[PDB]
Amino acid sequence: KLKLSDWFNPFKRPEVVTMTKWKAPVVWEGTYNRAVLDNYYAKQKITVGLTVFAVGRYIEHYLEEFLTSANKHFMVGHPVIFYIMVDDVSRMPLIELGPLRSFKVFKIKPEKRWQDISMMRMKTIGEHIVAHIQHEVDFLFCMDVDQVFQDKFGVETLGESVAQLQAWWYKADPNDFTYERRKESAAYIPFGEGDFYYHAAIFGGTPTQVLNITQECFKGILKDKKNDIEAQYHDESHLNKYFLLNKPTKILSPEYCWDYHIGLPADIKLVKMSWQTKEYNVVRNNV
Ligand SMILES: CC(=O)N[C@@H]1[C@@H](O)[C@H](O[C@@H]2O[C@H](CO)[C@H](O)[C@H](O)[C@H]2O)[C@@H](CO)O[C@H]1O
Ligand SMILES: O=c1ccn([C@@H]2O[C@H](COP(=O)(O)OP(=O)(O)O)[C@@H](O)[C@H]2O)c(=O)[nH]1
Ligand SMILES: [Mn+2]
Repeated sequence: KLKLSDWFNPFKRPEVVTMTKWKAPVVWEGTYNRAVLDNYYAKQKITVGLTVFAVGRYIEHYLEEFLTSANKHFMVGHPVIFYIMVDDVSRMPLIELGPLRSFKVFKIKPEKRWQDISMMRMKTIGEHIVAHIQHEVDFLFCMDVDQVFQDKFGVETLGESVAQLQAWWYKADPNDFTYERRKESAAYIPFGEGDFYYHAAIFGGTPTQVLNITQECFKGILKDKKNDIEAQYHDESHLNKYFLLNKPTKILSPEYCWDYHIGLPADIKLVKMSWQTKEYNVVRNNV
């Protein structure tokens, strides 16, 4: 029976938000005791999954760097399975993996609009969870491919439902959050509501929770299509609506998904993951 106090110490980072009003911890560098967690999870012999999509030129531009960095930094010391979804398997970079890492690749259909490529991930992830992921891992993370692991991204991030604080808005007020503001959309969040602005580049939890996260998000995506509307920030707008209704049991600080374009302020102690510079002119084929 793992207890929050066993591994989480908010007092180590007094200058930032370390606890939500619903008692969920916000994991910042310095507040976690990975050694305690590694031993605890090793004894339970857990396996962690990681899904990543790479469709079109996202493959040549980001897949190798992502996987290479994941192999080295993701859940080191524990069995891990990388689930790679690509539209063209012949372009799969196939790198050498280290101890406790293995993978499996799936060929998927490339949607015509990049917006749909991004949103369809929700439907696809759920299908795979039902078909096999639920039987293969204890925890699963779903990530964007356009980023790179920079340091240990370990078990301190595991939980029932895990959300990521977006690097640009972690200190902003709810009314400045770029939530979908049109009531016609299923992702609508009225001003005066909201806890944080979560980044869709990273989210996870147990297979059961992620299944519900992805299922609900895609239901909203399909609903909007029937009402001839598309969320301003697509799947991210829907993810934020979901996490508003179903609070995450754990939140990761921006240190786990940092945009170096902002620079490196005092609150960012040790970057575990960083954004890749945007290259839409090459990787995207439509507006
Ligand atoms: C203050 C400000 O406008 N900052 C923006 C960032 O928000 C922006 O990042 C994008 O943010 C949206 C949600 O608003 C979504 O998370 C996108 O995936 C993310 O890239 C950034 C562009 O990289 O520019 C800043 O100026
Ligand atoms: O043409 C596309 C559009 C999106 N994606 C995937 O969907 C994620 C979301 O897209 P993107 O990174 O372009 O979103 P941004 O973070 O820049 O908003 C990407 O990381 C990829 O994993 C992809 O493979 N091909
Ligand atoms: Mn991205």
